[PDB]
Amino acid sequence: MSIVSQTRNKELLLKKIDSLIEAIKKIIAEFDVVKESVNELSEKAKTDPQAAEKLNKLIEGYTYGEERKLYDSALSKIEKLIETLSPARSKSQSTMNQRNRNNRKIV
Amino acid sequence: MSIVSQTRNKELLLKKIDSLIEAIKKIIAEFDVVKESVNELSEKAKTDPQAAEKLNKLIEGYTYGEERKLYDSALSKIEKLIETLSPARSKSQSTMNQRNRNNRKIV
Repeated sequence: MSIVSQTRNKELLLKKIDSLIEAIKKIIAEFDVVKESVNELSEKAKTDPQAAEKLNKLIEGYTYGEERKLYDSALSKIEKLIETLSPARSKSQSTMNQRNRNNRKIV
Repeated sequence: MSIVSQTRNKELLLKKIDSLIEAIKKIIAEFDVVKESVNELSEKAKTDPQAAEKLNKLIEGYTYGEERKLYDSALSKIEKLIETLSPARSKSQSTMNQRNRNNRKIV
């Protein structure tokens, strides 16, 4: 029944990769919209001292966005996988490429 | 309450992003397995004329695995998203960024 194993495995990874690109493509789209939203919002909040403070801390949080940085680092993870799928600039040498340096003789 | 919006959105993409790289990690694993599987299977089929013919067309299909080629090209779409989110290496301007072989000497 190997034939059913192959079909099940194939469909599994198929859907995983299909949705994979879909999700990522959506992320870039959402980010663009959010950035535009805060822009217009700041313009409206500027007409109020209280609102000004609301956006003051909001933009600050965006700057120190550790979570935002995590998303960027997520794309970096994918890069390593790509390099694994396609070495290209392979530095894998079958030798002791440690590059030691002693010197300075004594007695 | 906007706080519920932000929290729901945060967990939504945060979870889908970490799982995203996890799926890709599994993809490369299965790929390696399939490669070894066809190798072992072909050698086992070499001991029988009937199995040899079955594996003859089987390996043929794997070599011309349009599905395998599809998954490969899928990763290429991901690489595009990377350059789309953060070009850096790319430089697109309204000026002629092509440097033809001209003279341009100090005269």
